[PDB]
Amino acid sequence: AAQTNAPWGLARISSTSPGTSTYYYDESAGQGSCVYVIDTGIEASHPEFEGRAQMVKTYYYSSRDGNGHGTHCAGTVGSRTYGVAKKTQLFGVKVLDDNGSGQYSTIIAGMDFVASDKNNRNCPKGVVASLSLGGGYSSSVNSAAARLQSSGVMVAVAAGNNNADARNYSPASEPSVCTVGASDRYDRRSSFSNYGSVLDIFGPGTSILSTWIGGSTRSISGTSMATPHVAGLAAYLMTLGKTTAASACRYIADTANKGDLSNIPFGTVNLLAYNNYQA
Repeated sequence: AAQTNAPWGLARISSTSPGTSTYYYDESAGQGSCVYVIDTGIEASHPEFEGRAQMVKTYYYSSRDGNGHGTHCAGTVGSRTYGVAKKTQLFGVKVLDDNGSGQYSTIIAGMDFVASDKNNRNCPKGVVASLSLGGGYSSSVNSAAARLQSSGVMVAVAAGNNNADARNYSPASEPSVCTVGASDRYDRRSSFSNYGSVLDIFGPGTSILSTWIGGSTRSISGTSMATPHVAGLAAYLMTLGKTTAASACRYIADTANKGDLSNIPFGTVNLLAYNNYQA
């Protein structure tokens, strides 16, 4: 399949080179897989989700995304126009309030929910969790992320938007999960993107167009935007039978675009997510 005039992020993950605008992907498109978007909620009624997104859990008075951040991340995972896995199933776990904030304890409960809720969902191709959140270092948030990874879910978390080493941030510093940094359309590390030895992969992070609340769209930046690229990429790759939940992050790194990014600090992987699709 070929999506012309796609967002630059989608075209980048299917390209050996930057500066293209067509997204190529196997038409399976993550069908039969699931991606949990653990964020502010998803506006599931957005026409871009085609009835494939739904709220499965909230810890607040409403499961509605009064923010837009979670809708934007879910749209990058699997919206028909802005998603990587355009046929995946999107499950919303609202752990962040409408201001984008949330207690670590609520975030931890949401991660343990997904580790159990996947046994209530039909995901024959496997389960992914996209965590476009993060804060200061916490061994309890990291361990919660390690449990979600251990339970059979491919966990992708943002490196952080502090332009520092991601070792001081959770769940970014959890080694067992996929810690995703951010890059821009010119194959530069995003100026805000965290780095370090804990980073596993880079995805498109700067000026990412995706869905927004109110049935709209907008372009925002963040490692919170690159994580749904890798999360949707994982789901796309598990549907194709190319990898599993336990080996997806390692697989994405093995098959990634190597040494194409600039301003990657010494000691950080120079790897860009790449779907390796040959049309």
